[PDB]
Amino acid sequence: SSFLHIGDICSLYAEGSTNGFISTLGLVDDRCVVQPEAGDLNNPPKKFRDCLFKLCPMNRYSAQKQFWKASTTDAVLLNKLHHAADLEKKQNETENRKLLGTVIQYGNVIQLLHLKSNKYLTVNKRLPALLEKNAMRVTLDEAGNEGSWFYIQPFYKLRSIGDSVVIGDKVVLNPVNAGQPLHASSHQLVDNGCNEVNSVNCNTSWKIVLFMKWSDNKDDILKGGDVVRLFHAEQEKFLTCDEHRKKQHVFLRTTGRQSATSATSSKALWEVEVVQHDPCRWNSLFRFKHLATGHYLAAEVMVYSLVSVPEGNDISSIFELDPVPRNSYVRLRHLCTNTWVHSTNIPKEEEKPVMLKIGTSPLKEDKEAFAIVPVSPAEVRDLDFANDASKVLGSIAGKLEKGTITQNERRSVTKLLEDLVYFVTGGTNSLEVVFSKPNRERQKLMREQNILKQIFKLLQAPFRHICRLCYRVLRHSQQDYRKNQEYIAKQFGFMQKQIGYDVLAEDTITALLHNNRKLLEKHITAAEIDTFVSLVRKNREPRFLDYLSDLCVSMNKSIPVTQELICKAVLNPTNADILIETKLVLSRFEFEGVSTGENALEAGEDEEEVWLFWRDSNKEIRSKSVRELAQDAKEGQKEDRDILSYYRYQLNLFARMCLDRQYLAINEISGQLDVDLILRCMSDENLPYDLRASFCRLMLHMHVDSKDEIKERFAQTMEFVEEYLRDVVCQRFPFSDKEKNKLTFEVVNLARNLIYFGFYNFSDLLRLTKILLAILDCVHVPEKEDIMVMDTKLKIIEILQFILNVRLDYRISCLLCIFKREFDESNSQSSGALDFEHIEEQAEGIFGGSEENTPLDLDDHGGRTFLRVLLHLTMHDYPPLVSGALQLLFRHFSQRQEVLQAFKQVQLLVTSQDVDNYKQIKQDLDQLRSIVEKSELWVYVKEILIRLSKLCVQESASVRKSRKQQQRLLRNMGAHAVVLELLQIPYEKAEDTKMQEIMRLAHEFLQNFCAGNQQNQALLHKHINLFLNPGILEAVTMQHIFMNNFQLCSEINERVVQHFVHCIETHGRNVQYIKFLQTIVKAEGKFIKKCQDMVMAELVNSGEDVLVFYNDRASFQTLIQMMRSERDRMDENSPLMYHIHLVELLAVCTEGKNVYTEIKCNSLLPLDDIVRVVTHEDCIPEVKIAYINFLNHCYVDTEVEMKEIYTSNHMWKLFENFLVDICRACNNTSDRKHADSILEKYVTEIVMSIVTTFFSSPSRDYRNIIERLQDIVSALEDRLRPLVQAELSVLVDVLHRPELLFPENTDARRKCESGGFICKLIKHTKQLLEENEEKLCIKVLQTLREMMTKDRGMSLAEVQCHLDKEGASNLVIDLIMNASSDRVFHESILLAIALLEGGNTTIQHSFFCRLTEDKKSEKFFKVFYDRMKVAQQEIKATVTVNTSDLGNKKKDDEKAKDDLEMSAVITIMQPILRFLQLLCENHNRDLQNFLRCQNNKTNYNLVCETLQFLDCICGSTTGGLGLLGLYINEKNVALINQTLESLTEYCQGPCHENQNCIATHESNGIDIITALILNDINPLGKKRMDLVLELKNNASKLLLAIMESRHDSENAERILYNMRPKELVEVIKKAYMQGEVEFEDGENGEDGAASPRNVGHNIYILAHQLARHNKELQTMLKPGGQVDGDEALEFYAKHTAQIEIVRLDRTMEQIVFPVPSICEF
Ligand SMILES: O=P(O)(O)O[C@@H]1[C@H](O)[C@H](O)[C@@H](OP(=O)(O)O)[C@H](OP(=O)(O)O)[C@H]1O
Repeated sequence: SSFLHIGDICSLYAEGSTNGFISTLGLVDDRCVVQPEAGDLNNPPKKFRDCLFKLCPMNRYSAQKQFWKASTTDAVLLNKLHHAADLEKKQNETENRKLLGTVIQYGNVIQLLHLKSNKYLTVNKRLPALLEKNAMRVTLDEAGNEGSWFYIQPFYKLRSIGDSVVIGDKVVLNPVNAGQPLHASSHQLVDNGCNEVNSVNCNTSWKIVLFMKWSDNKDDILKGGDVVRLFHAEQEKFLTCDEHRKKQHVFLRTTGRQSATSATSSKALWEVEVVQHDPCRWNSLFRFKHLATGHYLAAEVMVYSLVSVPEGNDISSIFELDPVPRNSYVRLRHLCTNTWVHSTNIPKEEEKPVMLKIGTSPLKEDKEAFAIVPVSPAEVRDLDFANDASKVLGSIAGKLEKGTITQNERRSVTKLLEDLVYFVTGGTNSLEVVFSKPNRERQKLMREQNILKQIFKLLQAPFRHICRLCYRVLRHSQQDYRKNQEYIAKQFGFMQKQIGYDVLAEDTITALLHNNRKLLEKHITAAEIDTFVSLVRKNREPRFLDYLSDLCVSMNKSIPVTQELICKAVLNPTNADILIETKLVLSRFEFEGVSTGENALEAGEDEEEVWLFWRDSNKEIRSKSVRELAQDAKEGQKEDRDILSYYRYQLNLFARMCLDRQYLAINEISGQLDVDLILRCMSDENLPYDLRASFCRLMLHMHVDSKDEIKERFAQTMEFVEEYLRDVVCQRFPFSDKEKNKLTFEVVNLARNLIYFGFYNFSDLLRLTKILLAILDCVHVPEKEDIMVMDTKLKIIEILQFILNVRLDYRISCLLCIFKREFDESNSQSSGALDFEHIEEQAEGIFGGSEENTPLDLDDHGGRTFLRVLLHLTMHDYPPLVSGALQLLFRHFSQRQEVLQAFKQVQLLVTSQDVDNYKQIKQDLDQLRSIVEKSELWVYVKEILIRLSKLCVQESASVRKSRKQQQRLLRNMGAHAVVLELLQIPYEKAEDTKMQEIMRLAHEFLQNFCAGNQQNQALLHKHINLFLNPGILEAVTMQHIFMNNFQLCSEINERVVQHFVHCIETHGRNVQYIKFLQTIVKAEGKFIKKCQDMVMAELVNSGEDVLVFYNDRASFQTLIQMMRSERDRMDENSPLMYHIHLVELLAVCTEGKNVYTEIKCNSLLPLDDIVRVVTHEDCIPEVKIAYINFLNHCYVDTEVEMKEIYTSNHMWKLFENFLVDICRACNNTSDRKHADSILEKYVTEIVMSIVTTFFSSPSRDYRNIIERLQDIVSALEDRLRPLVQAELSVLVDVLHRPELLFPENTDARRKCESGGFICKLIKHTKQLLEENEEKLCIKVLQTLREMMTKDRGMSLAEVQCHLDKEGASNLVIDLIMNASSDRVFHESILLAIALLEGGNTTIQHSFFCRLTEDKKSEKFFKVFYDRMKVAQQEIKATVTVNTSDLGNKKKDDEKAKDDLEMSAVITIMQPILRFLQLLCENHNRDLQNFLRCQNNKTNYNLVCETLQFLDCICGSTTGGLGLLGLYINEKNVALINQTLESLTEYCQGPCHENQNCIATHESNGIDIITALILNDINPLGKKRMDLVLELKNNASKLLLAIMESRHDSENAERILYNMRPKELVEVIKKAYMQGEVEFEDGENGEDGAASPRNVGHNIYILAHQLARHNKELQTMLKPGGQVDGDEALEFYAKHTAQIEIVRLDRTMEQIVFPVPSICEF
């Protein structure tokens, strides 16, 4: 019949004197029970997921119960023991898998696993039970033990031992050794109707109720009870059920992350109800229970909308799935209602909301697919184990709140309070802890499952282990977790009082201090004072006092501090002596120098207390430098001495990072520095890991080659250094080097810092470097060893910091001017005009940096407004001291009550290097989003909204990459949501008003049109509108309101934009723009008419932005018939210089009326209206309303037939399109343009384009100057000459391995060779920094020179050697980064990789070989490159193809005036292009094997984009090619041919599906391909000579590759493209006659054969088409026969053509028949 098996999943129903299913009290409490009234057989229980067990085989518990005697002092023997405990724990797994399915026999020895708990049921032999006294305690242990073994032996003798166990059977589970058999009790429990199961001989029998067979393949199958989220495929939004308005509602949630599948919220899951008959285990339906609350899903009252239902039994809650597999992405439908869910966009009371509202729909959409994402059971158990907590505190906090709690409770809750600290740290902290590292997912759970709510709700009203036992948990939960932190500082109005309650509560604050910061200080104020008065009174050793001290950090701290000094000067007494003054202290230090106790013990307290707080003073002195007098440091001890000279330096010269000079100068030298820069750089900058840096050291060891009164302290210094050296003769830096290093540490910063504040411009502070070289070098130079390395580690930042500093900018200043020796003219050894007087004025500016506001005497008067010199030389080439200008800058961030700000400040506004400076400007960026948040809280003392603005624009007029850098997820939606939060209500009347500019400088999306403002939907998604109807509103901000709208929602790419240019204002808008806005503007400014005509432009412009996007799936049909009729109304205006930017914007708005309108017209007179308008114009030169009015006459003259429907006649429109086109020299004699060839030209190929349409109709300055020149001549000469030598040395590295072999001859087996591949693994790790910069780029250089060894001087074993030694796999893993970084080098980056690989495809394969392996890790990254062309593609074609298509001069030939400087611009344009191109070349040079070409089962792998892209420049070119200029344009040709060879290496495999898919997916590209060659070049010349040899050698090879096969389908699509027989025979008689008739070509040209191995490739292609068909027999007759002289020069082919195929044994598995091989003498 039907048995049980290992891996079946069932439930047990007791039937002794008590009946029931066994079950747990949760994941907190580990007790077993049977709640008898919860459920019987007929009426299954409610929460039956807690009464399922899996039959597990018998577990091996030998070496784990031995490792369970952690009696052992040895470490290596506990490691053996546990290793065993582990290996057994597993060997268990393995065997038990094997025992899966196996029929249990009675008296087999089976354990019974608790699923929801996952714990094993266990008898604990050696105990009493809790509720029954004699019975052994039965509990749920996680891992199991021998007392988890239970003979499944029979109860009633209906079956016996041996017999297989049937489903249902009643048995005695009898512990194997743990004694008495299982027995469900008769005693209920204290807190719950539930009985405690215990091990006692009793007459209890167990009914074996099977749940889910062992046939539960998972994770493989969604089977009932699985837990999954239901992602939205389109809305990239999980499905989520919460309360809004105390009301349970379901919703997709909007996430602010940058990865929609990480916005995981416990509130976002669902449990699967594969409906059955009996409650038991792809075609039936399924029900969904909201995991969190317990309710089920249903769509009730679009006909239906998903929302929550409280019991899962009614038939609404019943759904079905549509394409069962895990992680399936299904389309579901509602059963009781037959509707296919469907998402809306309507959300409520909030500002920028998230809970999106969901219905269903009788119509099967396609995009509405849900990913059946499966969730971690462990995750699962997390939520469970947390709920548990929530309720435990639910009872206890509800039970110690209105009274007392028992002693049993405390014991458990504290326990808990323990267990938590345990979970939330991912199992690290606990107690004598060791580490404490937080866990993000579980913290989050704390918040969203209202654990937190409970705790607080628990404290509220002995505590020694509650709070700040609690406050330790919290100290935890907030850690590093910003989101949570914004709680632990505020949480906290308590936790300061509670921060008193615990000597254990200081920790709270301190964690704070470190991570937490800014908001703490606030609530304390002088509260602190009580605590420190208190603490200084109560913390004697002041330890708590002290941790209060090291709590000091950040600038804002110093104040309360000093006041304390006051009370602390109050506190000064100490009853003890610290004295001598030289004498008795040096004694107290000998006395402490004895290791003594008591006395010598106590001492330490003070020292500590001092060093920390003292340093607590930052760059704060005076009151510290006052506080710091005698600068004594003989017994310097631990940097006391040091921190003291440190404050004593805060008292003298703030080193302002001089950096005096500028100009091309700098760069040359950096080159000189060479790699070491790098070396040092990477070591410190990177080699966070000591090693790497260590290396750059190997680099070093190789290298080898109040000024006075401060000095004094110094001398003391250079000694302690030299000292720190001989100690460096001390190699062992063991432990000593805590001390000594520590000491050194401050020192060095210091000393570093030292050199810095006291360097001087002569050989000397320099020679002090020499002794440094010795220092650095003499500076020599796992498990516990990491903690320790810490030191050597800081020992780096500085050693390099140090090393760097000097090394860096210090290194090399003199050489600069020193070579002052003279040039051309007459000797002059150093033996922007007066740059010294605006940098000595600018020193008056450093000087300026110094000051403060209390010097009432010097503050306003003397300094005054230097800005003028600034304003005067804003125009002048930035000086080097502009960062130092910025110095001046930084300060002002403090405030601005005074008004004088603006003046000096505006000098800063005065600048002429926005791009370069602005990138620097972002620095405030956070500070700034303040200044626009503050500057915006008082705008729509004045200089922070205006200077916050000027900042805005100088950025806003900046690089696309600039536009990109706004990245205002942190925080646009808040400079908008907040900037609006006050600026929407607030609008300024004309003419001064400012909300439209700081908002407006932002949307410069390439200065029009509607592209690159994707960010706008969400930010603009989430807002409060502007005003309407009765009444009126405030000027400026409205106008502002309309256009900005356009800019947010003008994306031509998303259908929102129609509903957008419609949502809110819509068609209705038109009406209110008939009257009453003049009234508002009248009232609105003295120049009211200015506000009312800007309203006319706004009201005219709804076409313009994303106008392609406005129309769309259905925009125009809605406004069909109303809006044009409505438009005549505003047909008349005047005085419009402004309003004629509203007739040029009412000539681009008026341009947006009739383009996309093919079939919605039934109205009149529009034409006459426009025409009269263009005639009635006055004012500015026509050129613009003749390009707005000429642009009109073309857009109107093309359509031909639709406009003639539009009116009786357009006869005034060709004497106006022929007066607008005939014209004069401006229209009289302005004489202002000099690219005529380009004008008349783009005009005449635009007039050739127009022709086509019609048929488809329906003393000192000399110093500055001679300097500039010798700089140019020198620069050219020099710069040009040296870099090659530097590239050769850069090549020196490439030796690489052998290099480590020579000199570093590395004995006892050291690792000289193979220095590349690890430096490698290294740098790959290195890009984790957002900025890789020239470091990266310089690498790039050294690789293409790795190509240099074989060229720049075996290569493929170097290509294949890196290959070998960490090769290919890395770089690949890498290039992905080139999105953000490398963007401007990733191009460079690409070229370099490709060279060293190519021609050595073998090593490459090794590459791939490796690569595929990451099948998943591999397949996603795919879609990329694709969209980088693709992306590069559609648009890229557009940009320069069409302006180029109007080509030059399209006016006949026998002041060439060919537009000047064309080549530089196309290079620029073809920058991003060029990226894409070099791409092509690489793509070609790796191809080889088929699976390679096969584009492994990637995520988005459609070669299609290439065709599109190819197709893209092709785009419009069905006939003999008329892009011409674009076709006759150069950069195009290289890009292509490479595409033809890469593409050519793809269909070269001749994949039947390859050749078949292409043309299809391009469904055009192909055809074009065909069309060019039968009009192969009209423009002859060098330019045309290359258009032929490409046009036919690439076409030849490519054509060939696509067609080297047999089917029938893949031939037709290309043929129909050509009048092929005639296009190919008169192109083979016009290329073979054009190419044949000359015969002066170069001979034996390995190189080119063009019109004949081509024209012959014609004859070859034709030859290859004759396999089947009848049409091809047709075009086939002519070579096939003929005496004709053209069929006899064609005969001159067929015989002088090979015209014969080569024999094929067949490659791969005996398959394809044949293909020709040239041999046509
Ligand atoms: O940038 P940070 O400081 O890492 O902070 C995260 C950022 O705000 C994410 O947008 C947010 O996800 P959502 O937008 O989906 O909330 C995430 O929340 P989470 O931690 O709750 O996922 C934050 O932790």
